[PDB]
Amino acid sequence: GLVPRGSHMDVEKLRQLYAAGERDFSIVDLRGAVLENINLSGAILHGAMLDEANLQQANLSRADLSGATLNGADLRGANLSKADLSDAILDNAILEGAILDEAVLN
Repeated sequence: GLVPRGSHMDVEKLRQLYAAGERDFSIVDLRGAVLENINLSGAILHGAMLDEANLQQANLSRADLSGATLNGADLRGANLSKADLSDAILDNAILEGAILDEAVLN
């Protein structure tokens, strides 16, 4: 039931924790992760590392991604509506087809 930190998180473990009701995935390492199609809506991902992740068609609606790094992440068709992108690094992420409506920016 603990959220693994300080190592690359297993996506299967992420999915199980999320399904168990866990929402706090602050500071997790999901770099290069295959997260295609995943529902992480409402997930706290503050300061998390998602650089280069496959987030194609991911549901990240209302996710707290404040201070998260998403360099080069593949967010094609991803739902970022009402997500918090305060302080996030979206440098070079692909957003074609992504829903940015009401996402929070600075």
